[PDB]
Amino acid sequence: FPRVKNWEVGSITYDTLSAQAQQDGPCTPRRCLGSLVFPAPEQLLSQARDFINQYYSSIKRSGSQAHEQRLQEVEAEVAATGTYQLRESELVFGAKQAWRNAPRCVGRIQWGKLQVFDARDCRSAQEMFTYICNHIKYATNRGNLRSAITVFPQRCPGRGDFRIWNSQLVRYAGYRQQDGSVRGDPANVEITELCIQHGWTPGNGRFDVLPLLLQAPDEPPELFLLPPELVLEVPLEHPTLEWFAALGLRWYALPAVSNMLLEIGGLEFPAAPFSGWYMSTEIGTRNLCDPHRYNILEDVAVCMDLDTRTTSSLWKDKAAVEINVAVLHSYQLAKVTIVDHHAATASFMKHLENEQKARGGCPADWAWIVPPISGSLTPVFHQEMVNYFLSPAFRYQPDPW
Amino acid sequence: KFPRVKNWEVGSITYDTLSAQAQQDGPCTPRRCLGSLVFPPEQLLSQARDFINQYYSSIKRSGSQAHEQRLQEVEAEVAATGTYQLRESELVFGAKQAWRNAPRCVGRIQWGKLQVFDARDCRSAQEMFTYICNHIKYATNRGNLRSAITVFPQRCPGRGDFRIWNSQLVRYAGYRQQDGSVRGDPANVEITELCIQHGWTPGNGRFDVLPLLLQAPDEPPELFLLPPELVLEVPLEHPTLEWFAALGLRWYALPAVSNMLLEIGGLEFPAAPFSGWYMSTEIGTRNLCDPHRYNILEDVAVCMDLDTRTTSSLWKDKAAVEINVAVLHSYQLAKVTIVDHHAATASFMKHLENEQKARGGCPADWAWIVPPISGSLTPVFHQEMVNYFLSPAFRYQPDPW
Ligand code: HEM
Ligand code: HEM
Ligand SMILES: Nc1cccc(CCCCNCc2cccc(OCc3ccc4ccc(N)nc4c3)c2)n1
Ligand SMILES: Nc1cccc(CCCCNCc2cccc(OCc3ccc4ccc(N)nc4c3)c2)n1
Ligand SMILES: [Cl-]
Ligand SMILES: [Cl-]
Ligand SMILES: [Gd]
Ligand SMILES: [Gd]
Ligand SMILES: [Gd]
Ligand SMILES: [Zn+2]
Repeated sequence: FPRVKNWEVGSITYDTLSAQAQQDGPCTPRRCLGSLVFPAPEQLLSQARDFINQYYSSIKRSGSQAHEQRLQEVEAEVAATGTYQLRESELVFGAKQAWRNAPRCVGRIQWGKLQVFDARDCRSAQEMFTYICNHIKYATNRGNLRSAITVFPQRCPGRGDFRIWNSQLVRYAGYRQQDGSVRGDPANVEITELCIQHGWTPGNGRFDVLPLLLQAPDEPPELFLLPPELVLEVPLEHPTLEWFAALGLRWYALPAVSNMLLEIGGLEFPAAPFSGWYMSTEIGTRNLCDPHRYNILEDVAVCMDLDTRTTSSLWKDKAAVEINVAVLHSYQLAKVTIVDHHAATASFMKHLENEQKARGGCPADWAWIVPPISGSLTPVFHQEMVNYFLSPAFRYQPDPW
Repeated sequence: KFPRVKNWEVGSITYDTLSAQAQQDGPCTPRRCLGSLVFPPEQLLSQARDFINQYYSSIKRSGSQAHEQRLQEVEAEVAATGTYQLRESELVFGAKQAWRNAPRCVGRIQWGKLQVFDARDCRSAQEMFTYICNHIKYATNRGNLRSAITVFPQRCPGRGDFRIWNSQLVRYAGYRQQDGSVRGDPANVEITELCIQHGWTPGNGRFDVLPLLLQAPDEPPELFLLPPELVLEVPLEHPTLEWFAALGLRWYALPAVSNMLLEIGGLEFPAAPFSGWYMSTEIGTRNLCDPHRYNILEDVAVCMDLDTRTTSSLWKDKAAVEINVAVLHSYQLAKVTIVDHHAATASFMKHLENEQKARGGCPADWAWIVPPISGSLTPVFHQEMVNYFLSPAFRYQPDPW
């Protein structure tokens, strides 16, 4: 059992939960690949068995009446149909566990508070769009955001998958410019080109909300525009740099990842978008300051009258800090939920202690948990972590085009 | 079997073929990644043959003349004595490779410029002290720092080791109190207590340079006071915050690690202090601002009149950036070599590119290469890395008690 030290305090724990790691990661004794972004009924049966055991553990009913019945029921259904169906309560438990198990998520202190929308009856792309609009409306909640996931029908033989082609429900377009540059968000150039290819009339702003490409089984994707009043946005201003408003920057309230696969007990849900609320560094540091994103850092530093000709003035650090200040200030001003990296990392430390007592460990990806500014100022920097894969899980999947 | 390595800022892809050469096994398995953890008779000929092979290919002399000749004398030396002596060029070459191979060092663009002092004929704590004093004065060079390593005698059976008991050549004292808490450097507390326990006269202050505890083979260690004119220190002040200097903060010029074990061609040098020059975040961010180190972040924020009542004011980030500004400013004002984390990381990217051409890859520890402030503002944040152990190497080693 790996020993895990906290260097700020001297605390030591052992991660016995990693021993239960089923699926394997990319590291070996030869070489660590931890920093890489992207690392048969009988095997269906073992994953289902393990999940049913997890569920009956959670309802304090392991080895009971209901428990063995469900095990036999699932087996019989796998033998008879090649697959099986989750009960509603098992689905809710599985979606929360998938969040709880996600090693790159710093917000997991919230894992138990997740609104699960059961869309497993969804029949079409048009119904899919309706469900998604209701997810966005519920989750946004006029700025008082609520964690939620909508679960569309599982993958099954004989039918194609439900897929949301967009990587998030709200994304800004990225238009390859006249002179080779990108207007808008360069992360979204491909999906922008897919929307235009599918009949979307593009805009030419920097913050144009993209339409949804929604794929029903064995159907080409269909284009659906989000009603503007559903997509809550926050104009960015700075509490003391009044010229900051003139940059014309905005961001959207609702982070809703829509391209990941949800796995529960061997069943796969290729379409199960989930949403929380932002941590300010995601917007202020990554989305706005990455050289390959909006890349505003030099423009801000220049307007701040910093000396950008030498790196040792720390003009980059100073401009990034104020961009994060602006993000927090603007979201608070707009009354839209947001958490800063200090509050977020501190609550993740409480999560780790909770999980050590609950399960004997917690899978965590240090490189993703530690925030992208002010790393060692947060408590998670000084916390060793063990990364491993537990199921139920959220997993990357290939793009459907 | 050749790990694909992507840079996410630029889109570029490489393959680490060097990873195939990994000798010692890391802590990672396919079921769990332990990359974030700080600390995870004729087999001598195997690592000796291998090292001699490296040396001769590096001078473009594989399979010719002195190579086979030198292959035989090491064979003869081990058959006749159970070990062997390195030629001076090999000791030099091996020292540079251990540096080049250190996966946690962001300064390795400098690896080819290293001054190697050969103390293999050393034999007494008094003899070491003069060596360590040559080094320090050579390395410091009146503030124009030069990289350097002194190699004390290798380890042999039947005889105790040369060991430097301090973790660095320069360390500030840490004194416990009538109430537990520490005046000075909390990280050194323990060696401070050993130094006193061997007859040192403890000062009272927050920046008392500790004496050296030098251990000759099979002897208790002797205390050695360093000449105060030999230990170059930098009083910390801030370009525009005139009160910063009044906080009385200082740091020393020479970072010289003195507790690691140099391994070359199966040979083990438990006393081999190496020194470079500081990256400003090592002092400004970790040494001064870690909660378990000098922990000055709050004192600076009070002086800056910052709103320390709410985390979302980012007062910690603001205070931290100014402390790093102070470090860079003070070191430059004193003309003591220092490198900021932007310059340092940009040079490492250049090092990765060189190493890709030269050896086909580079073992790199993402968690230690990315700086502790402004992580994603530096290019190494967006660079995938492969971590693995190559030899020659610097390795951690137990404390000699
Ligand atoms: C409630 C507030 C939440 C916060 C503050 C939060 C925060 C974060 C952050 C900062 C990341 C890293 C993103 C990046 O750097 O690219 C992340 C990743 C992730 N989060 Fe959370 N999250 C929240 C809610 C949720 C919910 C509700 C779910 C699912 C039910 C979830 C699942 C995940 C997953 C799967 C990842 C990994 C994404 C990837 O690998 O690309 N999070 N989260
Ligand atoms: C010349 C300028 C140099 C710079 C700017 C530099 C910078 C750094 C930094 C920032 C670290 C991270 C340590 C930490 O975060 O506590 C590090 C680690 C390390 N450096 Fe370098 N270094 C330099 C020279 C050298 C030299 C000359 C050697 C050996 C010959 C060396 C070998 C190492 C090793 C082995 C580590 C890992 C130490 C550990 O794990 O504690 N470095 N360096
Ligand atoms: N509030 C909330 C609530 C719910 C969910 C989320 C997460 C938003 C997730 C968006 N997923 C974007 C993404 C995916 C893959 C790679 C990305 O960038 C590449 C990259 C390269 C190197 C890295 C090194 C360290 C590190 N930590 N990240 C890296 C990312 C972005 N947020
Ligand atoms: N200029 C230069 C030049 C040459 C050499 C150096 C290195 C200075 C070494 C001082 N240090 C050594 C050390 C050893 C072990 C632990 C340490 O700290 C604890 C800790 C815990 C978690 C971490 C997670 C990530 C990360 N990056 N570091 C961590 C450090 C320090 N410097
Ligand atoms: Cl985002
Ligand atoms: Cl240091
Ligand atoms: Gd102003
Ligand atoms: Gd402008
Ligand atoms: Gd004042
Ligand atoms: Zn690993």
